[PDB]
Order: sequence, then structure tokens, then C-alpha cells
Amino acid sequence: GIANLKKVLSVWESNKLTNTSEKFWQSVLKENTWILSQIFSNPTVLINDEAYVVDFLYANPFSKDAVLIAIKTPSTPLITPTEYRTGVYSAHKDLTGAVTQVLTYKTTLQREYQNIDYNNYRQGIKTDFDIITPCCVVIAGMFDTLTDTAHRHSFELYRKELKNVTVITFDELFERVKGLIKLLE
Amino acid sequence: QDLDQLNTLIGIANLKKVLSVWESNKLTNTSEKFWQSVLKENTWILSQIFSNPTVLINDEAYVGGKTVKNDSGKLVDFLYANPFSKDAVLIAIKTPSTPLITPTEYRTGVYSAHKDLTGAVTQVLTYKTTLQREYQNIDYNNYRQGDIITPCCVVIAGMFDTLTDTAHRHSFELYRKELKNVTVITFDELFERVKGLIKLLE
Amino acid sequence: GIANLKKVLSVWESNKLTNTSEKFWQSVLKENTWILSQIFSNPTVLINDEAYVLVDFLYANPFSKDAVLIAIKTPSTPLITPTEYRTGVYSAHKDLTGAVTQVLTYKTTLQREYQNIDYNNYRQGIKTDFDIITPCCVVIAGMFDTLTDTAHRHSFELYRKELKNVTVITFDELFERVKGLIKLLE
Amino acid sequence: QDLDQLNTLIGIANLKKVLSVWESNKLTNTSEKFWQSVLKENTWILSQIFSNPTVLINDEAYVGGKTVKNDSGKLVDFLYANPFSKDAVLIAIKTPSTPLITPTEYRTGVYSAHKDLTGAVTQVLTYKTTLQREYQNIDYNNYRQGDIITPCCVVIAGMFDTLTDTAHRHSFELYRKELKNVTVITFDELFERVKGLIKLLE
Repeated sequence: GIANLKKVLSVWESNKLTNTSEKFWQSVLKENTWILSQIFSNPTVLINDEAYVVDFLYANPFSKDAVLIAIKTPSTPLITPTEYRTGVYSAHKDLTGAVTQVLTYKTTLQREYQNIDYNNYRQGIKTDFDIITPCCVVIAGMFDTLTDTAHRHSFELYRKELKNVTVITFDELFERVKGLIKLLE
Repeated sequence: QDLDQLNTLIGIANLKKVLSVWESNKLTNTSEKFWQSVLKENTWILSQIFSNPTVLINDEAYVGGKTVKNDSGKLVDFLYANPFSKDAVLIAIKTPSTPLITPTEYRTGVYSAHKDLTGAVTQVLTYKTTLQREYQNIDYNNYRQGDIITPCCVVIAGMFDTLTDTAHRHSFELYRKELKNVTVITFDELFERVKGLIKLLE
Repeated sequence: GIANLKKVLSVWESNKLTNTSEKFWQSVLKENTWILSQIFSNPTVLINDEAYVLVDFLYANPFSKDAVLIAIKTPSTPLITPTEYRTGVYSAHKDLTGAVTQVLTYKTTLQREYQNIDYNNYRQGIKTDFDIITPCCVVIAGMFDTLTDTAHRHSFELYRKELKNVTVITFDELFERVKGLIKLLE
Repeated sequence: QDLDQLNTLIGIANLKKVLSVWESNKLTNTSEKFWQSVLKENTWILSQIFSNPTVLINDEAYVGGKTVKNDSGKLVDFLYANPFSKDAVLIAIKTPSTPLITPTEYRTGVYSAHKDLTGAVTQVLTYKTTLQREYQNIDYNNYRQGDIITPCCVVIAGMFDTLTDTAHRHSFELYRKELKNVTVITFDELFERVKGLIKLLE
């Protein structure tokens, strides 16, 4: 119950600034599928990797629409160390490259959907995800690393101009988990 | 930790009653006022679903599922008073028997959004603009004597049961996934996540 | 030159309130490919219908090969519903909303069947200069002049700014660029 | 008739003059000021390319390719004075040698945007916010004594000649097409449409 929710936070806090392996955070969200389900207002269910043979695929159980989620490490920089202009900071190449990569996978997944769908038919797997819209999510970095107001302003501009990619930092992801505790109390 | 178990039961008990009314009058009772009242009393559910501590329903504001009483009676006055609620979610609750797509076909395999559904999306944006100007008007007066809210908009109308076709569901998704600042979630989708919360708590 | 530009407006000014056939407006834009190329700041070139096979045009950037799908309706296509949802609130007409859904559906199909389309061009010997990299769509329908009341314009502006990947452009706005080009030169 | 032919020749002569400058030192001159000066004396070209009669380069405003003489020296003053010029396109002109993507690969087939390119995109957005803030500042003062400009942003930098692979071109497109209020057009793309205008006229 709620003790399970607190356990997730304890795991999150313990490796908040130490773990730098994408595989570990892959497991944590895979073990607790409800964590990523809180991002989307519409209901979502996890899709097994075999169905579409460090990303996750969540699909709406009603419309079968699928959303692709890419998970990086919390230590991923959000902005460049130096500043392009006084008070203007460029988004780090790690963040910009991550956004591009998830779009490429979404393009590839839709372009090869017929091959994947037919393979599931042969193997008996029931395909429950339909690529209707190019919605992607990139979970990376921590918002707390942005100290200066210029840093927060520069990063906020980057994450507001994106059309179909929602960049969510790790701390914001677990704030929904932590926020659930407060609402229950 | 014992109270945490008590909180778990209290949270589940509230969720069961919300599903109880939904699974009892989702077909007969179709008045907008009734469904607004039900979701008002269970605002804490909406806070988690839309990932926003502060929500705006009708002419009232609820923070963390708590009714924030405002003596002035103006939603804008509360929003200006508290800078925290500058990213609140505006929710318009319609009847669950609201058509989502036109019964006929615009083309082969394409269904256009129904009048009622796209009317609500226009209405909430109109309501959002009015709140923005009233907030701006107060800011001008305070400056005269001596920002912009930009709240999120969410429309809750219709059920996914009426979409009894792949074309019906695909057309609806292409509509609601194209809006920038409006999220359309059906009543069936709304209460199915309520079931998910029960499963997570249990 | 300029005389050519004024000739195009003569056709537009003559058929904007008379011609209600979708095929005719396809012919006009197909004859003058430069008209639709003025919508996009980046260079674009029209792709023949044989290459990638409702009126639909396909323009591709000559450099990055990115393709854009444009759907053309009639100028007589309503933009908003005749009645009002609420007092001062008008809904977008089903013709406009349905047109947006259809162009997105065709864009989805075009990307999904790209491998077959690319392979067919290889067999037929045709080159494939278009690539579906981004889901960008354009819908051309109706005229902005038909929105007389300030509520009508506000209701339509809310809808068109709300869209993510579809840019609804009325006919008069499209041909205003043609008229705008004349004034800049003159 | 006679006037049209004279205007057609003037337009073609102007367009060919710009191409002569572009094709004479696109590989030698890297001064950002130089390319700002060249592209601001031919603003009528930019008006048609970006489909906007009003163009804002640096702190100077151009309407229909004509230099507006604002004696105040503040760009916002002109914008507030003239309600017509509210959707003006803000254009930032960089050197054509500006890199577009990182020379190394982020992954297998994925390239991230270069620091200079993404730095300019943030800079114009910062410039846009300052103009919006100053526009309100004037508007607030007028109210005390007795809306929102929300313009567009365009960045012109780099050449497509650097992108010598399919992966490079796909990566660049996935970046600029994802932006909402910023349009990125390379110098090679900018003058390609200049050639297209000549073909249309001639």
C-alpha cells in the first residue's frame, strides 16, 4: 500500500545522486509500472518488449494508442556548462540528442509496424499498441541541478518549444509519487 | 506507520464510493450539474490524475482536495492572492452521454468531432481567456494604485463505449492528441484510472 | 513576371465566390506550383502524384527531402458551425475538423507504406526525392472574410492556434501572399 | 503593363545582386555583422520568404522592405505606436559558418544540435521575452497615466553543405521542425528561395 509507495521513494532517494546506470533505472520503473503511468492523464498499460521486437511503451487500453518513453540517468546534464550569451544557456548535447533519438525510434516503430504486427500474429502475441500519434517522453536529469534563475529560465524555454516531446526530469517524475502520499494524508 | 495503513484504508474507501456511483448511474443520470457535484467532492482524485495540486472547477478552487473558501467569491481573486496556483488546471465537467464523433462519416474511415465535444473545447479556452484578462486587469489596477496565469484546460465529456470501431477510436485520438493546451479525457477513461489507484493501493 | 502574378489573382477573384468544385482549385494550384511554395519559408518542390501513389499535394525540401502533405478543400468550406454552442462561443465546423483528421490519417498511411512506395519507385525506375521525417500537414479551406462577427474570428483563432501539427490556412490568406508579393515589388 | 515590366526588372536586378554577394564570399567572410548588413538592406526579400510585411532585425523595424524611422531608438516604442506591427518576425542573422550538428555522434545514426545553433534559438526567445516585458511596461504606464505583442522568431545560420549524410539531415530536421515558435533556416536554404523568386519572375 502506502508503505510500498514510501519504499519507492527510499530507493529513489538512496540512488538519487549516486547511480549513473540506465539499466538500474530501467529496472526500477519496470518493477513499478505505475510510476510512469502517473505521467499521462489517460490510462496507460505497459507493453512487453517482445510485442515490438532502455525505452518503454505505454498504450491506452481503450484506443490502443502508444506512447514511447526514453529513460536516461538522473545525472544527465540539462544545460551546457558554459553560457552562449550573458544569461543565455544552451541545452546540453546529451539532452538534445536524447530528444532526437526517441523521435527516430518512434518513426522507425511506426514505419515497421506492419512487420511487427504480422510477426506477433505468427508468434501468437496479441499486439495491443497502435502508433496513431508521434508522442514521446524523455525522462532525464534533475530539476534541482538548475540553481541560477537564468539556468531555470533557459531550460524552461527549451522544454516549452518542443511540439511532440515532453522532457520530464527525474525529480518531477517522483514528485507525483511523493505527491500521492500527501493527497492520501 | 499504523496511521499510514489507516490512510490506505481511508483512501481506498473514498475510491470505492466514487466507483459505486459511477457504476450505478452512468446511463440514467445525464445532468451536467449532478456530475460536476460528484467530482467536486472527490477533487483529490483529480489532483493526482492530472498531476496538479490546484484545480479550478466552475467558480471554485480546490487545493490538494481541500475547498479553498474565498469570501470575495471571484476565482481570479484567489489566483492573484496565491502565487502558487499559477499553473492550475481548469476542468469542465460535462454529462457522460456526450457524443465525441459525428455519427456519419466525413470520408472513408474518417469521423469528425461532434458539435458538443468541440464546443466544450472552445468554451474552456474562452473561459481561460476571461480569467487571464481579469487577472491582468487586477494587476493593472494594483500597478495603477501602487504576469499571466495561463492555466491548463481539461475537458471531461463522453464515454469510450460509443466508439465501437477502429475508425471511431483512431479518429477521436487524432482529435484530442492534436490540441496543445486542452486535454480531453472520457468518463470511461477517468474512472478506469480510479480503478488503477485502487489496485495500486491494494 | 508581374503580369503573371496579376493573372493568377484574376482567376482567384473570379472563382472565389462562384466555383465550388474541389478539382478546379487543385488544377489552379497544380498549374502554378509556386503558390503553395510561398507558405513554407524553406525551399519546397512539388512531388508528382505517381511518386507516392481527396485532393492532396506533396512538397519536399530539395535539401533534406522532408515532405509536407497539403490538403485542398473548396473556398466555400465553412470554417465554424452556423449556430453557437454557448453565448458567444462557436464550434469549428465538422467539415474543417474532419479535413484535419483526414490529412493526418493520410500522412500516417504515407509514412507507414513508405517502404512499399520507395520499393515500387525503384522497380518503375522513378526516383524518390520525398522522405517522411516529420508529421507536418496543411489544410486549405474556406475564407477568413466569412468570419464577420468578432466572436466568429475569436472562435476560429482559438481552434487554429490550438492545433499541433496541422496548419489551417484559408484561401484568402494563401492568395494574400500572391497579392503581397506584388505590393512588395511595386 | 509598362509599369509592371519596369518593376519586374527592378525586382530581378535586386535579387541577382544579392545572389552575387552571396556566391562571392559565402566561403570567406565569417563576420556576423557583415551578413546582418547584407540581409537588412534587402528586407523586402525576407518579407516574402517569411510571409510577414514587418521584419525586426537587431533594433530596427522594417515594414514592407522600408526602414521605419523611429526617433526614440526603442523597437518596442514603434511596436506599441503601430498596432499593425504586432506579429512582426524577429530575425537573428548569424555567420553561414555556424555549425548545425555536433561533429561526433550522440548514438548510432543520431546527431545532436551544435552549441551555436541551439544557443541562437534560446537567444531569440530571450529577446522575444524582453520585448514582451517592455511592451507591457509601456502599456502599464499608459494605464496608470490614463495587450501582448507575442511576435515570431526566426534564426538564420549555417549551411546544408556541412550535412553530408542522410543521418545528418534527419537529425537536423528532427530538431528545427520540433520547435514551436522558432523557425531555423540555413543560409543555403535562404538563398535557394532567392533563386526560386528569380525563376518565378524571369
